[PDB]
Amino acid sequence: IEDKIEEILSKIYHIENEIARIKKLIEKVDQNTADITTNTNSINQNTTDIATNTTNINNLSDSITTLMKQIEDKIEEILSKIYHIENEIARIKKLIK
Amino acid sequence: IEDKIEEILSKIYHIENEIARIKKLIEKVDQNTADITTNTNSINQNTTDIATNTTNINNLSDSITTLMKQIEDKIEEILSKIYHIENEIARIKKLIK
Amino acid sequence: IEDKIEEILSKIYHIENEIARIKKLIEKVDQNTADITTNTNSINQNTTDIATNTTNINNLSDSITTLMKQIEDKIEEILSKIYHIENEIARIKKLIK
Ligand SMILES: [Cl-]
Ligand SMILES: [Cl-]
Ligand SMILES: [Cl-]
Ligand SMILES: [Cl-]
Repeated sequence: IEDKIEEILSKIYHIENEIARIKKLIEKVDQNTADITTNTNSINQNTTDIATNTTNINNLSDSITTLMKQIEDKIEEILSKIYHIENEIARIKKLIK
Repeated sequence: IEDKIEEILSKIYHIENEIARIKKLIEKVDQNTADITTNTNSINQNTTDIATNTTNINNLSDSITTLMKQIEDKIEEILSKIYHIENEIARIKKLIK
Repeated sequence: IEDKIEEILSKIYHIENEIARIKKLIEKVDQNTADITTNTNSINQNTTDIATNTTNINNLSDSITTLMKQIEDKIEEILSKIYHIENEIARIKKLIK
């Protein structure tokens, strides 16, 4: 019995050491949670800025699109009237001679 | 007393089992921390590339802006001359006849 | 001995309260794991959308590049035609007089 007790006390001391080492994790789980929140903030930040960038790419693209469609057709008109002027000038120079 | 001991031994066996299961978190908390760091690497990277993309949507926009302003102008003055040449060909043809 | 036992029982009750307190962390470790996976999902999404935005900025840029090169070309030739038309309108007007 005195030996039962000695043994029993030993088992107990070994255990309270083990619980010593498990209380380290209270400190650690805590900082992890703090970080998951920080990482989460950062993600949301990034999700908005992709949204702002997305919005601008699709705008910049659409406005270029339509504007140049319209330049190409000044230049279209313009090249026609230039031909047709050069016709004229050929025929005026004929008539003088 | 002998009953006091038996009880005590039971409480102890139940405990060392409890502690077996809690030992399992030493792994989990360690995996999780490694991951918060990996997730944090990834974020910072995305953060940079949103920066590079932002920078371009701002540069691309500015260079388009100024180029087309200049072009629409060169077309404006080109179209002016042309109309005015069309005037001078009308009036020349009117003098020949 | 009876005092050894009383002590031993005390150490035990204190301990099981420890283990009460420490089973607190299980729900906290596994709400954190849930979250690391969520944050990890969200990263992967952001990563792709930066990819889609990147792809387009490079596209928008490349298409503008080449188009203006080609317009600036047509205008390079159109402006020649125009000089050379003003030449002949000068010379036509000098022949009429
Ligand atoms: Cl972006
Ligand atoms: Cl954790
Ligand atoms: Cl995270
Ligand atoms: Cl991200």
